[PDB]
Amino acid sequence: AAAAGPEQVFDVGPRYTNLSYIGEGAYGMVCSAYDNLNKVRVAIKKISPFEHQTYCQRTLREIKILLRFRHENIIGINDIIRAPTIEQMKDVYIVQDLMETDLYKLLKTQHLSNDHICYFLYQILRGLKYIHSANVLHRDLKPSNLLLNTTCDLKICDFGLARVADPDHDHTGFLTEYVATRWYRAPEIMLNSKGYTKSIDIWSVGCILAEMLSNRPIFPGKHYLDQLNHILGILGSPSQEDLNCIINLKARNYLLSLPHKNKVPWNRLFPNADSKALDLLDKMLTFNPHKRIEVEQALAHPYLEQYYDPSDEPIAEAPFKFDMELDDLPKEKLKELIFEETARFQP
Repeated sequence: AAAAGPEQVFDVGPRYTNLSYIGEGAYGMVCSAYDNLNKVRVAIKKISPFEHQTYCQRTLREIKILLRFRHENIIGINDIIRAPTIEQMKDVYIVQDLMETDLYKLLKTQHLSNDHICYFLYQILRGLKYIHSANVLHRDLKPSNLLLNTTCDLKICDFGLARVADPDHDHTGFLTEYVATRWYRAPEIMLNSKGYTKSIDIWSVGCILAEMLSNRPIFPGKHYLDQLNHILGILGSPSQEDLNCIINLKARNYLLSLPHKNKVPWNRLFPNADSKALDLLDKMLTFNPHKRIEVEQALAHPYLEQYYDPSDEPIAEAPFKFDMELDDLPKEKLKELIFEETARFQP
């Protein structure tokens, strides 16, 4: 009579009973379980990250942010289970609210009414307003990072690529490599941006809105440059004014080498869509990042007027800041920090 386990080792102690296997995404296994102290069901992710410094970094980054954020539309951490000492710590179990599906799975099977689209978009932007008010960027918004329950409450998860906004350090070269999901990448990422400003998240929300309207990705590039050619195929060739903002010579001259394309109007792509939804889509999917709509303006758009209420759309109490920088640290110091962050949940 000892440690529990389906398929392998999943020891989660006095509190959590009645496990059932759910899947294995990026790094570690997921299971449901019965929280005895609160008498609800919950999700538990086993993370085993100490053997690769990249997983350690995403794990700490995420733990710090989620512990400080407190918002209805952002996933919480209810509990963290690890060994009592640093030498015995090989795994970490993260306990979160159980959510029945996500938007990726939902869009594979269901078509959405206009009321569902409106309300889902509202909740995304309400969550995003809070994230942006703390000066944080998500950077990997996509349908599988939007979790849903059976009553249609929406929560944003997966802050593994999140960063503090830093517009003064956004510029980079043409064709610089990028880690986030290709189909939801803003055009400036392939041209001149590292993705350190708020406008990259708004682009991704734009993509998600199009996907909710039609059940398929709007810019399904097969590789790094094909992504850019999908975008230009719909939005058309950028104007002189927009081109003059791109100082980077290699990017500008690539863009000048392409044949002229006219904008495809949105109502040709989405003939059943509400007219106000297409007007918002258009302001989100703007080629120039500086003319792209901000989160507060999107919330105040007519499409969302039955929900918009700024007194019920909280902002963070203070801006978020990493004291010390996680990109320049070895896997042994990271382990020790994960240990320290997770101390408050120890009996």
